[PDB]
Amino acid sequence: HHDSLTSLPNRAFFEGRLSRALRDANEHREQLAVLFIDSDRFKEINDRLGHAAGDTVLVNIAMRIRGQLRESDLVARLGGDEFAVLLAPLASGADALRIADNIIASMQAPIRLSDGSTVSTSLTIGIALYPEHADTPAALLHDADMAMYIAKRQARGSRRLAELNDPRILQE
Ligand SMILES: [Mg+2]
Repeated sequence: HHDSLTSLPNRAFFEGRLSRALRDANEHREQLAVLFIDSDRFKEINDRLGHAAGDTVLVNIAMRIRGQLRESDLVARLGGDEFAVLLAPLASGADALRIADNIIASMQAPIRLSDGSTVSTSLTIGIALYPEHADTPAALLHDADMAMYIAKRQARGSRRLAELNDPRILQE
């Protein structure tokens, strides 16, 4: 199924694909990346400007994310302003960073609202590499999830790689 707003698959889909892609990427001794994406200032937008505005921003974000992928990559909508992105196959971690950087830069452009006004926001992106960080869907997902949290907390609108001491940084 694909959500009616943005036409994007849901987590259930995303996990299976990631599973299949992980089994695959293991076999050919190759790399893949998971990106966890959360919009910045979302609640503020809906409060100050209302559902319709929010939805518009979601649709835009969705369009801009897919704008930066290759036919082989996958965007799912987790829920809310939050999306999951599968980057397979991958030449290098560098590549993942670079794509993230482009998704981030994509947001420098303002978003046209239904009344012709304009909002600017950011995304925050946590990135988790295979096989450097984890080797199971659940784990990889979790790691990206956490990296994103840490990123929102450290500086909004940025991308951050999962580190191995991430649970210690979460604890402190
Ligand atoms: Mg948000």
